Amino acid sequence: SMSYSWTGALITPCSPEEEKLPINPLSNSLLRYHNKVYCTTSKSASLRAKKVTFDRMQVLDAYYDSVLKDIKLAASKVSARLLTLEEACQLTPPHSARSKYGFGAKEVRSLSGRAVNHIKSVWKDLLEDSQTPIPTTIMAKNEVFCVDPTKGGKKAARLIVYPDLGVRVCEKMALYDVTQKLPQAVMGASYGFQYSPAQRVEFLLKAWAEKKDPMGFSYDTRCFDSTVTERDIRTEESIYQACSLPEEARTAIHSLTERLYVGGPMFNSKGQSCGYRRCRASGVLTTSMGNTITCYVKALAACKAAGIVAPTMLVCGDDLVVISESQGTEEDERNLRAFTEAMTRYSAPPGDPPRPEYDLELITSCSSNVSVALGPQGRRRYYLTRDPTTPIARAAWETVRHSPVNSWLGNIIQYAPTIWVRMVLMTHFFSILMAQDTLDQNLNFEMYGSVYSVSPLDLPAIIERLHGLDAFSLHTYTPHELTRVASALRKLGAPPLRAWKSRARAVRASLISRGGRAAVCGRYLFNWAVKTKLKLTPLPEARLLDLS
Ligand SMILES: CC(C)N(C(=O)c1ccc(Cl)cc1Cl)c1cc(-c2ccccc2)sc1C(=O)O
Repeated sequence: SMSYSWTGALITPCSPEEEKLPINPLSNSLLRYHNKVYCTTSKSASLRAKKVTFDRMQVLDAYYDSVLKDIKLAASKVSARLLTLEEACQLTPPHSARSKYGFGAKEVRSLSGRAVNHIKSVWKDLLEDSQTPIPTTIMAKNEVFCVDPTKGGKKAARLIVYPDLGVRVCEKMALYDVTQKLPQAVMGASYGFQYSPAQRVEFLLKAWAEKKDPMGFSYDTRCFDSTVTERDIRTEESIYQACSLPEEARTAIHSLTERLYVGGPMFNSKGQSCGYRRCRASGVLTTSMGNTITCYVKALAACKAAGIVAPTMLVCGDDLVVISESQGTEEDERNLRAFTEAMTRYSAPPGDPPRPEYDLELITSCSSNVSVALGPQGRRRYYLTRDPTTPIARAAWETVRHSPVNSWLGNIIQYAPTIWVRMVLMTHFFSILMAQDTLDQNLNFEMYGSVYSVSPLDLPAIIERLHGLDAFSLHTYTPHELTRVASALRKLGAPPLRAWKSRARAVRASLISRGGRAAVCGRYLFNWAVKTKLKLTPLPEARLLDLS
């Protein structure tokens, strides 16, 4: 019932935390320098704790039972296997939090004796004990945002809850295969984490077009992880158990469910007993899959209870969008409140109350929205974009504080066709790379299921294969997109687009002078920066394929 119980001990940091940069070399233009970026820290952990701690009142109904029945039948169609200890170790990222048992990710990836033996006892313990809660560490996340004076004060840090490295590897052995198959099997096209930007755009355009009179809305659950109940989490296990699994996997899955997923004790970085959790833990293997399926079940049942007409939904964890047949504004709003009231009963109360949308460009899904622009031939071309405030705020931060994994590279790749990536991020970072003289250096970035390594000098080929040549010729963006980008730059205290356009010229010429791949990057990535455009032909793009 209560999402959390606290002892009073503080959520302590592990390393000295930095909340502001000494100098922001992106929010700078000769006579106008600013620094409105900030990073969340332990200091606001108590504030977040207060926010996520509340009573959950859950009451299900026939609409829910029905949808749950359908989902379990769909789940019975899946077969999954145990992952080999070796396979689970190999899936352990290079720097994931070390264990308190004398080893780190390095030792797990190389299968050192100490690590392997420890992992084996943890697995054996899971098979022998299905009751003893597994301890978790709770910590404040350090994430970068931009102050938004109008929308409110700085955001409190998100809280991360995760078990020891040894337990994490065992989770993969028992459930990794399931996480790669179950969501799509029960949700199909509605499973949002299966689409590339072009496919996501296509799904949305298609869903919108099939309605005679389309109406969409995004539903935002206030603190989704805190809203999922113990019942929800055991119900997730019953959905997992519907799959065809080896008895050994079933045992570990039940143990992991009763000892970890359903809840458990939390300790701060100092080892002090911090509290007890009775909701979703942010740092466990099943978080993404669990949230996605549970959000889908509740959302679909709510659609039925509210009488939403012909709903086509897209779900990304707790992020949900529903596009259906409009019944007129008056009726749509009535239907949306019924939907909300149903979601609430299912323990999925709304943060920002949902409102009907009748312009596709204004609907945000999985943090993005569809927009339109013209191709070199003058025809319309759709693409995925998003508010650039946070991506740029972080790009600025990662300019000073070099981090192992860059977010800017990821944003450039995922949003390559956007005007903000093209005029700002590409111009800025290629200028920085030439200044540091590290152009061909391979960098690591993330697309949330992996950490990739790529050389910026390979961006034109990567972008072509990912978004097509049109990514280098898009023009005539919408005023909504232009206004949003311009507003983000103001909030950030960064130079306006007209200034970046001037800068792009120099960056382009500098890249060309260097010849080679650098020249290709210049001619292709910045063809928008010169009045007399170069032609631009297909590249050796037909030589690669991505997973994420
Ligand atoms: C109207 C022309 C001059 N234009 C472009 O050619 C252009 C297209 C794509 C990219 Cl990535 C960059 C540029 Cl400069 C455009 C200039 C714009 C602009 C420039 C400075 C401030 C605000 C908007 S918006 C815009 C467009 O085609 O949509």
